[PDB]
Amino acid sequence: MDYRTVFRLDGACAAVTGAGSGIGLEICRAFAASGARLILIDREAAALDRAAQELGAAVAARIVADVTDAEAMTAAAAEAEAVAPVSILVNSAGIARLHDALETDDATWRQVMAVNVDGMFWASRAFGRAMVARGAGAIVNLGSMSGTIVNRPQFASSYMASKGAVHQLTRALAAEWAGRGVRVNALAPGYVATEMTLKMRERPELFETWLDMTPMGRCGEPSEIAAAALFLASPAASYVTGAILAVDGGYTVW
Amino acid sequence: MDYRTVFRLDGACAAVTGAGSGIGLEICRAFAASGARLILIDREAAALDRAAQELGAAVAARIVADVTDAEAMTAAAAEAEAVAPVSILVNSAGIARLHDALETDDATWRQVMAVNVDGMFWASRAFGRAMVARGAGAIVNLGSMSGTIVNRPQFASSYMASKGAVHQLTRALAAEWAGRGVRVNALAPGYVATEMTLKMRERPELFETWLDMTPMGRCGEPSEIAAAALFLASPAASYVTGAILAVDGGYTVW
Amino acid sequence: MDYRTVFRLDGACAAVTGAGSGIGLEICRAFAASGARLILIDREAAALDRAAQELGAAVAARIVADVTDAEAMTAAAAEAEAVAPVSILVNSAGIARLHDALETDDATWRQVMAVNVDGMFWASRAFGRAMVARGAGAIVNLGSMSGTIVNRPQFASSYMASKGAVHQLTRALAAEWAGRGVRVNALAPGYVATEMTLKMRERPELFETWLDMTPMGRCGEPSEIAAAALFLASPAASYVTGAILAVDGGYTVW
Amino acid sequence: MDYRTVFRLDGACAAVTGAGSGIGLEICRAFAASGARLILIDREAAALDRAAQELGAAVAARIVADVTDAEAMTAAAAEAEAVAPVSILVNSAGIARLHDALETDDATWRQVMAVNVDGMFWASRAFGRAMVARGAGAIVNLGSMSGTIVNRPQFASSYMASKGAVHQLTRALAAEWAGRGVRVNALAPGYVATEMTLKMRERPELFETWLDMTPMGRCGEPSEIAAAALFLASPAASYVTGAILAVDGGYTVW
Ligand SMILES: NC(=O)c1ccc[n+]([C@@H]2O[C@H](COP(=O)([O-])OP(=O)(O)OC[C@H]3O[C@@H](n4cnc5c(N)ncnc54)[C@H](O)[C@@H]3O)[C@@H](O)[C@H]2O)c1
Ligand SMILES: NC(=O)c1ccc[n+]([C@@H]2O[C@H](COP(=O)([O-])OP(=O)(O)OC[C@H]3O[C@@H](n4cnc5c(N)ncnc54)[C@H](O)[C@@H]3O)[C@@H](O)[C@H]2O)c1
Ligand SMILES: NC(=O)c1ccc[n+]([C@@H]2O[C@H](COP(=O)([O-])OP(=O)(O)OC[C@H]3O[C@@H](n4cnc5c(N)ncnc54)[C@H](O)[C@@H]3O)[C@@H](O)[C@H]2O)c1
Ligand SMILES: NC(=O)c1ccc[n+]([C@@H]2O[C@H](COP(=O)([O-])OP(=O)(O)OC[C@H]3O[C@@H](n4cnc5c(N)ncnc54)[C@H](O)[C@@H]3O)[C@@H](O)[C@H]2O)c1
Ligand SMILES: [Mg+2]
Ligand SMILES: [Mg+2]
Repeated sequence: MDYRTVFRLDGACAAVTGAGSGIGLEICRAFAASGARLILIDREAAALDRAAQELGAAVAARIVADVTDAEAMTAAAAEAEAVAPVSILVNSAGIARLHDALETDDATWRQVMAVNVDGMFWASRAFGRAMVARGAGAIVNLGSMSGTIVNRPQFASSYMASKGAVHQLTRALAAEWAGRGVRVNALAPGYVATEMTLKMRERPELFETWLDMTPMGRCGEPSEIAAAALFLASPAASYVTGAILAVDGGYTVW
Repeated sequence: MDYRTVFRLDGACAAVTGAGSGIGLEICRAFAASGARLILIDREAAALDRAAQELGAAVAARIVADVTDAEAMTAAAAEAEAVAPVSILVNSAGIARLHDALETDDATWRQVMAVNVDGMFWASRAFGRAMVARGAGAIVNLGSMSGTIVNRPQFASSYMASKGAVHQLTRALAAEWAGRGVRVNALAPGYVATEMTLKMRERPELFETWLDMTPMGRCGEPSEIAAAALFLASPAASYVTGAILAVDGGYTVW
Repeated sequence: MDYRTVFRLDGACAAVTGAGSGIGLEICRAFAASGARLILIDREAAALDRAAQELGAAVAARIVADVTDAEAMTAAAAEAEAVAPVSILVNSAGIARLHDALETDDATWRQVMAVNVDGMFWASRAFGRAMVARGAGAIVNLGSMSGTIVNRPQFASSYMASKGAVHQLTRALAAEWAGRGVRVNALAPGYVATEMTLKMRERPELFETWLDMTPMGRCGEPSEIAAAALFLASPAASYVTGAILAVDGGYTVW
Repeated sequence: MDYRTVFRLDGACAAVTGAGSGIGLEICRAFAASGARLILIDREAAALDRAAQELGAAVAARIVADVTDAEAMTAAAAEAEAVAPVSILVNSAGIARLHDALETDDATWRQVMAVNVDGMFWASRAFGRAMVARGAGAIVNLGSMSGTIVNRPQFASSYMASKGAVHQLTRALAAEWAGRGVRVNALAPGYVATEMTLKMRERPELFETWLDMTPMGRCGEPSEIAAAALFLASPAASYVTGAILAVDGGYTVW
């Protein structure tokens, strides 16, 4: 094996949903440093305009699209594939909403499940079709430790349910496409210091518990999550499929 | 503890969704034999009437309702509570649809998720409200080995994803309601001989593999799932919450 | 199915290691109340003096033996079989030792693995032989949440390693004996109030953290564990083999 | 982050047990290519001859030792520390023996556990001591899919139990040493083409099942396991501790 290039993505084109912020943006930085071209996908146009400057020439296309709109995902894949064959997909678009179960508005349950699960399936179906047609591809889904355990003390049962579905969706597609050369894996991060968690990290009644139940005693930085996505997306992970990789500072060990 | 009676349900009233058929109907038989009175809930009115007739005096109410209708679930729990305090809920209503991921109509993905996950949350919120107000209750969710592994050879990614979300919804409500006396657990059955599976069991190209992949070499009967549901719904399981109990003939061992 | 007898053990003889204290003793009480006669196995004679005096006529034999002595297990099964066919085995003999990993003496590691893993294999091979020949049997092993997660704040790496081995021992024998009618399952309890934990529960610096990290906010009672073992040993669990059943007040859900 | 260098091991010294063959030897190749110096540890002096002549100046020391000999592992860590600080430990020494449970002699069970579990503890205690003192290190343990599921059709209950202990030993040391900067993770490979499996791969009555039950339809190459071990040993895995990373071609997805 050539280990000095096994983690690189030279020649590849990767689509990333949720590319305008947070983990998804950091994954774009990791993938551009590793030689990939990028299809940036996000619902928020101004975030894509910022990303595309921090990324420059690695950027092959910039597609404003809602992952919950199935037809917009199938259009996004066809737009991307006219630019370059897309061999990597990262599903990072996702949302998290706090709600107590007995006081849950129906729309909040529905929205969290639509972005985190349904939109991951529309994007994986859209982009996975040409990968299956080529007989090669790699998908990396953003699961969570919340697909394995339940967070404390805050409540958000739609988020835990949505991430249990992401982990099984990952595994389902891994099994169905394994014979067709497309690997599908998920990260299960612990708390990460981004745009999704900053409001809760400013309430000591949550944050002190979150650190106390992490053996490493800190949140992860986005780059620690992006380095693991780069491993799963690269040829170094060529025998890894259907895996749920904990990247959580030990949270799920206790 | 009086082991003589710890598995009984005398004086309890249990609500069962999916009570008209299959596992749900057999759990109603088991619960009535254990002393419970019953709230039967099912979308199919003839199957409900036929269950209500068979169960006789054990039936406290018969409610024709769709679990995907959150308003209908809230109304069903108000109707039930007017008859008797409901201290057990079994969410057995569920559907399975075969589909190849790249040939998936959108409506199939959506409706499997609506029944299997959203309906379970609507019903659990609706009936759990009075359990939490009373400081006591037990919920048994029908998960599946498909929430832990992926079936073979047939494809149904929406079913796998739905059952991952069932297992984590179970756990999320177990965590949220632990301190107010409501236990929430899931069964994860292997193949069971019900109407859900009958067409597929009639296809040797499926069924031979099913039996070859089960260490016990046979498909479970509904009574073998209902006995495990009775365990989890009874006081014998008073320290069991958030558990996913495999009842699969060993399928998930291999 | 007759649900009113499906959890009973009438006519059975159950061998229970660790019968002199704690969970094993309470399992003896539960199985006697369920119609079984008992083979009490413990290396503490004085504890078998007390347990036999309480259990009275349910006792078919009392055997002072060390489960780490393979030859004494093979002889114990032959001594039991001479009195009655043993159709249930409960492996509850076990020890826990607190130790810093880097300063562990070789003897502590070896002691804990010998009792908790090797002894469970020697007893299972010894008692399982005649079960396999009869085509019928049930074995219940005492795993732990410590086979799934790692306890805090106290360290006991040999205990965690031994309970990971218990869980996979259980599943290995469930797979190998499934076609010959012997089911093998494990309980994975959370903290239980027995002599194994009494002086640890008297150290606030441990006990406060144990309760804080259990969603139900209390230790389990030995009867709560014994009811779950009675489920697994009974015909109600006829479709359950290779399962690891958490009985932990929700500890592994967080 | 500089993703260009985050997978490198420049300046590091890694000790590898089982370096003489298979996965351990391929990990030494991958580690040498990534800038590390190596401490080769194996019981086989003729295998060490071959490995050392290939790896050349990458070798800081070669030590003929049995990992089951606790004193030899303590002496190896001292010998290695006198050459360079050891900041990475790979526990790859391991054995597999086929045995039916009821025909198992006691010495087979003991020695599989002694190499696979006890020797991993002795080696991690010995080498881990200097890492914890420095407040930095990474350990990668060779677990297996056999710590999660049970192989078929061949029986080897001691191997399954040993690998369950490996996964929980990994997690216990990750929790105990997380505050001291030492990460501890395990790989859980599917079948890999090495000398451990050569005889079984040459038996169609095993091998056809192994391929049939792997979604990828092939065994893994040692390099595919070494690249994963390099990920976990490197700073790219800086937020990964106590993880069990499946590298199994999808085996554990079904
Ligand atoms: N931050 C964490 O602690 C953490 C922990 C574990 C898992 N995760 C998961 O990682 C993923 C990314 O999290 P993040 O912290 O980067 O979040 P973020 O809020 O910083 O970024 C999410 C991005 O997704 C986009 N997005 C949201 N909904 C969309 C939609 N319907 N269509 C298209 N784009 C959409 C947003 O515009 C945004 O740019 C999510 O799935 C999240 O659940 C985050
Ligand atoms: N049969 C199996 O092999 C198996 C295995 C594992 C898990 N399960 C799960 O167990 C549960 C019961 O399965 P089963 O085999 O008894 O199925 P079944 O088809 O025999 O019974 C399902 C019942 O649910 C009712 N139902 C369906 N959708 C509904 C809705 N929207 N609102 C109200 N009622 C509705 C149906 O009318 C029917 O009476 C399901 O969640 C299923 O996924 C079944
Ligand atoms: N108490 C708990 O919190 C807890 C939690 C989870 C799992 N467990 C497990 O449950 C099992 C029973 O625990 P417990 O709380 O009843 O412990 P206990 O200490 O109260 O009882 C253990 C019994 O096993 C006997 N025993 C110990 N080593 C033996 C050997 N070598 N040979 C024969 N007999 C031996 C002891 O003499 C004693 O009577 C153990 O495997 C333990 O690890 C306990
Ligand atoms: N090959 C596979 O399919 C596979 C699959 C999953 C996990 N594993 C695990 O990966 C590890 C390496 O396996 P492999 O395929 O490279 O095996 P291998 O047999 O090719 O190499 C094992 C090496 O360990 C050495 N060794 C054995 N016992 C020892 C002892 N007591 N002290 C010192 N050295 C000793 C051997 O001499 C040999 O050089 C083992 O833990 C194995 O269980 C292997
Ligand atoms: Mg936990
Ligand atoms: Mg499997």
